[PDB]
Amino acid sequence: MHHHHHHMSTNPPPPETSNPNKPKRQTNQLQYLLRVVLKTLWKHQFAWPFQQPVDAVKLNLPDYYKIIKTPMDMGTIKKRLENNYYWNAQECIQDFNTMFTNCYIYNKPGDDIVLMAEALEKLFLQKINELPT
Ligand SMILES: COc1cc2c(c(OC)c1OC)-c1ccc(OC)c(=O)cc1[C@@H](NC(C)=O)CC2
Ligand code: NA
Repeated sequence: MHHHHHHMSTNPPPPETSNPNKPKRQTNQLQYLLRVVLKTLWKHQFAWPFQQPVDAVKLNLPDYYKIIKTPMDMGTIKKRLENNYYWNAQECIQDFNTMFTNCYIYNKPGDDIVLMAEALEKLFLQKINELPT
């Protein structure tokens, strides 16, 4: 009997950050999203949980990828912006929104991680209010 000791929880492959066949553009709005929005958030004291995919093995979180089927993180967004993966700013904004929403879904309103996400989301909304027209 193995008693399933080998069936450990693993991480899914991370989201795609490069695809030569996807339509992409560099727009002024996307350049602002990299240079101002992403760079500002990256340096925030609460950014660290969001700078890479959730590692279910390190964090002992066998349920995470059962609940969250569209994961997103800022490391992925950074690589997408640097690799010019996006066609327009709304595609990138959607990724930020997914990242925040995932955190609110998985956790509960009083939790420290949710206060961290809310602080980042506040700063995100401040910065995209000045998105170039
Ligand atoms: C045992 O230590 C940690 C364990 C976890 C997390 C975490 O980062 C704050 C830890 O600190 C290193 C954690 C990480 C990221 C999350 O989303 C980005 C999340 O939704 C949720 C979490 C954690 N949830 C809570 C309520 O903080 C659970 C897993
Ligand atoms: Na929740």
